[PDB]
Amino acid sequence: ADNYAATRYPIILVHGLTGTDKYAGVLEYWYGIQEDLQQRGATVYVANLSGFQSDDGPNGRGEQLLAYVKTVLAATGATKVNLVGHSQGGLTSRYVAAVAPDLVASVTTIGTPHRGSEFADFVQGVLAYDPTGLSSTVIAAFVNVFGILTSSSNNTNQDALAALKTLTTAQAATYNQNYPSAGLGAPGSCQTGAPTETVGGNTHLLYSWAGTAIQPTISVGGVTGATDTSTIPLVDPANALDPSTLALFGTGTVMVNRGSGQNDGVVSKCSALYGQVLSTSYKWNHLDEINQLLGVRGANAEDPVAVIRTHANRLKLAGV
Ligand SMILES: [Ca+2]
Repeated sequence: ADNYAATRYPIILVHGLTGTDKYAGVLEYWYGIQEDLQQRGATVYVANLSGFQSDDGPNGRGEQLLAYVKTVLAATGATKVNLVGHSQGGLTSRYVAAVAPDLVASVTTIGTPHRGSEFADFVQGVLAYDPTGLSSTVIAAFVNVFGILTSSSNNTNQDALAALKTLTTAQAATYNQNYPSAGLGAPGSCQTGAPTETVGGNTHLLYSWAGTAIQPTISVGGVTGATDTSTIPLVDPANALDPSTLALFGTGTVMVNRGSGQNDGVVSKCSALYGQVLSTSYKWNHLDEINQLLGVRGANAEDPVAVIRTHANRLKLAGV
């Protein structure tokens, strides 16, 4: 143990869609990461928000995170926090930085769909093929109950249809108009913005990274095939011992056939860009970014625990 990850301001890790701090009170979303950071001197809290909600709205994840931030500040005596969000958690973190800029020192997003997900567009589109609409009602009930059962606090505020809509590309574009950020490039640019923002006189350091394990590698008769560069081809034991590996290869194949380009299975490189883009070259699928499932990753994947730990040191050296 040492103080490699000791930051001036407490770190809050912010989960995305489906999440909670601990699924069924047992499986950490951020697998082994709070422990690692704490062993290296960090003060780190893990938010527990609705797994299925919008980020805006009175009952949304953003207001939930804002309330949680205030409790962390009261507990630590600190005056600001460093927000580190995965997937939708990066959108939630942007919300808090925008509405309570005095309480935030930095925003880091990991695999965050700032421009939405072509996979959400796909799923929304699928539901439109039920002319009765009953598929939407039934599957929403199913997913909402999954959220209640797996939430560590059995949080009943779950709205799967709102969560799905939130993550579509059209809706994300609206979100970015409603919650603009100096850290974002222009819509349609596949570019980032500035590395910092100053909002109401409060400076925030802005960072991101992306996983791009899923690479488009062949085009034949209009159909695009992908390669999972995180793995030794086919035989990698991560394909056997982590069911998300092949699942995210499959969803990532749907993504590339909707024009996403390289992606992590559910978020494209372009969608993930925000602030100072530290890397988009990690050979990671979306769950590898949070050391999931249960620490299993392909042989070519970088160590995500070490990446996050090094980023805590980066924050420390930057003065937050
Ligand atoms: Ca994995």
